[PDB]
Amino acid sequence: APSFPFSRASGPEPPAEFAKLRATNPVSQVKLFDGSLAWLVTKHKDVCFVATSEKLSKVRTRQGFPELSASGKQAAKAKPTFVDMDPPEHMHQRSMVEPTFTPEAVKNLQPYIQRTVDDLLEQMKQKGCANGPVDLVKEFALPVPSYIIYTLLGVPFNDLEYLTQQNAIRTNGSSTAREASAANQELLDYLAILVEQRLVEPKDDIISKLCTEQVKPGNIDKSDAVQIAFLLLVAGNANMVNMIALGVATLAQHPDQLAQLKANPSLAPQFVEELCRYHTASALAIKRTAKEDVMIGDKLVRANEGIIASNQSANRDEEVFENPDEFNMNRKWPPQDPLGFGFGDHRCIAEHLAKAELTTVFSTLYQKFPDLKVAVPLGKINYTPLNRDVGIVDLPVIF
Ligand code: HEM
Repeated sequence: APSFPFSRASGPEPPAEFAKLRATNPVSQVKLFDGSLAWLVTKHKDVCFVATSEKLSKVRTRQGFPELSASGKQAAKAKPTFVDMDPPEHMHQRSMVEPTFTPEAVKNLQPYIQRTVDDLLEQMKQKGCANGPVDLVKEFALPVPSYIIYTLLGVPFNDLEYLTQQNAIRTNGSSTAREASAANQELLDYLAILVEQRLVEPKDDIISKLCTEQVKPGNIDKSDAVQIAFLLLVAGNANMVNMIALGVATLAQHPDQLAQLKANPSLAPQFVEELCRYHTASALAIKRTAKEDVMIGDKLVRANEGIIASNQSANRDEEVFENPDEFNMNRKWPPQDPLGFGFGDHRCIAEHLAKAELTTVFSTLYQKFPDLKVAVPLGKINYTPLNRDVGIVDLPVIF
């Protein structure tokens, strides 16, 4: 059994193993860092099955849960939030914060999302690039999602820049372990003060709704409100930054699709759909243990065995998406959902928000900067390390 996680074939590519597995051994065992085995599921139909089967559990205290690193094993000891819950606990807690993220709520947030993108783009223009390239990640891909989720949580405008930097430090490849852990606990300490403040005087933000609707009636405690707020911050922010940067690189890589998007910004939603299929920035979250025996394809997954369902692989499944390794914004979509945001009851709470942020970015960026260019050769883009989820660390641009 091969070691898992697998490394990407190159900067912008999935691991090479998945295509071969889909063709010749779609449900197979892999070896995790601790020597334990897990079942790896690679076909779209089977990933959806894993995502939805009530015979499977997300609870990390079940033996056989496929932790992929030493750090994950240690994080499993903590009081879980809804990301690691099964029904009925899962929706009992998730429903406390889903209102801000519904399709209708996100449609009403569109003018705010647009303003945030417009202001950061105008910022960038004022900075200018007269003295040379600027980093699109630091100047734009990082602050767009950061400012939005912090604002929705309740952070005031003057604190956004500092906290945006600190949250980046938590996941920056270059941070030492100490630096990332200090940033982590710093964010937590900050959120704990906001919860104290919003309990005494609520405002129009997610933390206030938690305080008023859940903490004060005793449904959860202050510490739970902090952890829920924290989960909303850290679960998706790095994914958003990576998807923005990857989208700019992808357009540069396929000039006539960029030309189409510039000529017709109304194409941004379909560009974003293709982007979230082709670049599956979160490929390791659909994990389970079997509560009881379950058959998947030609395999028996026994009780207390772990399962990893690769949505990245599913998004390249030739049986579902014709010419899956082709980036095509004009893709003819099948009835089966792309799985960039997962599937089933745990499907990304923020899927609609994330797509709206991305659509806003890709319908505005090249109207603002029609001559935006990556300022290094595309082959020299600094991607995340190959043993991680796909992403971009920094992206020099001119405009
Ligand atoms: C493009 C950006 C994003 C991508 C690709 C992404 C992807 C995902 C995926 C693959 C999952 C796993 C879903 C499953 O278990 O089937 C997930 C879960 C989740 N995401 Fe996102 N996400 C993004 C942005 C966000 C944002 C902006 C937030 C918060 C504001 C967020 C919050 C969450 C939460 C809380 C979960 C756990 C849901 C649950 O288990 O019930 N995500 N996301």
